[PDB]
Amino acid sequence: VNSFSGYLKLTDNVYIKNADIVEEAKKVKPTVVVNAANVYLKHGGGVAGALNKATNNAMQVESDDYIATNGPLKVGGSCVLSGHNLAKHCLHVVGPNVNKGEDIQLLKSAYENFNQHEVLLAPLLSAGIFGADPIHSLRVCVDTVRTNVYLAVFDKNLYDKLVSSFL
Ligand SMILES: OC[C@H](CC1CC1)Nc1ncnc2[nH]ccc12
Ligand SMILES: [Cl-]
Repeated sequence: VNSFSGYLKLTDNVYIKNADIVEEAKKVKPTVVVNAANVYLKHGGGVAGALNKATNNAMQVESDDYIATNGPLKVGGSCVLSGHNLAKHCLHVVGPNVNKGEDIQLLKSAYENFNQHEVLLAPLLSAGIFGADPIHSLRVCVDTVRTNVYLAVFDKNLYDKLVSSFL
């Protein structure tokens, strides 16, 4: 039993809700919140900009030190950093950005990072400003993630389409 509330159950392990991931994280304080990161951990917009803003830029400060030490992530890769005031940990995961021409096949590799964590609050990877089809992202999530994932989402209209079209 966990403290996630109001989610629709899609499969044994995947749950979904129309919600603002910032507000969800602040309420639940999950062990792991997933950020929709880029390889430079530059948290400008979308989920990343919103999460970073909620940390008063502490996420960006920590991220800049991470990059200075380790260099950029790989598309499809991830790193674990602090969750600041939002969660114990933040798993920064880089899905392919279609608006940069990146290979959508890398979306499965991106979701594989979730399997290293028993429970996660997460957005749909590569959706929103990353330019992928969210119906596809949800399908890849369900077919790749085996741990317990709580998908937040932001767009109410999009949520209804994802539910009604789910196979
Ligand atoms: O595919 C991720 C999704 C995509 C379209 C809704 C823009 N973005 C978000 N999902 C959940 N919470 C969020 N908070 C801020 C942004 C955000
Ligand atoms: Cl977005």
